[PDB]
Amino acid sequence: GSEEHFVETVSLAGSYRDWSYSGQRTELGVEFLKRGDKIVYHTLESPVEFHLDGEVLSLDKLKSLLS
Repeated sequence: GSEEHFVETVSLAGSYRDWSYSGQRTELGVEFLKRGDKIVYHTLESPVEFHLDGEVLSLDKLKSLLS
């Protein structure tokens, strides 16, 4: 799955652009990309809804936003 493969790829780097991977499941998804105060989440199930701060993002947006 496209979105799933994004989770997958960042795991292999442990990071993306300037951010850091995580992987701590919580109530609110699993902790994704951390950078400073910004914690992206992703859903366990599909389609993988990426979130940040409270904005559910989309896959193409997310990359652009992680810049």
